[PDB]
Amino acid sequence: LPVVFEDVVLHQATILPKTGTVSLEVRLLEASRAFEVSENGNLVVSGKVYQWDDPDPRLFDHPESPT
Amino acid sequence: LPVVFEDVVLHQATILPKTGTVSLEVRLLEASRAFEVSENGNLVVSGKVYQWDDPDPRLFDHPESPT
Repeated sequence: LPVVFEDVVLHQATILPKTGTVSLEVRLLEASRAFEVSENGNLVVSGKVYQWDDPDPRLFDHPESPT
Repeated sequence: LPVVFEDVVLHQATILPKTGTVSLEVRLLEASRAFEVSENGNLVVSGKVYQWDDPDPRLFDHPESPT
């Protein structure tokens, strides 16, 4: 599955405890091509995710070097 | 439930069929306080909806008419 993200925003940084676990929930809105990651109801990440219909290997040709 | 809708956008009109039924699906993202209404996989209504924490009657006092 080739995927394209857009307008990703990171709202808060989740910290991994030395003991226990953190539950992250992921909800997709397929119609609007949007997603949302949450932890205990507090938004952590937001943006747009959808499938790349027609890949172009040209996009991965290396850019003109700065130097 | 006193509620608040915000930044609502209607993207297309659903035509109610004379015979049959049309099924609308509504999904909520509580953390983002956003909602989407899709019709067979096509976005219809998008915006934000959330509970009104502190209702206040003053907001409904009738504005003095300019005329």
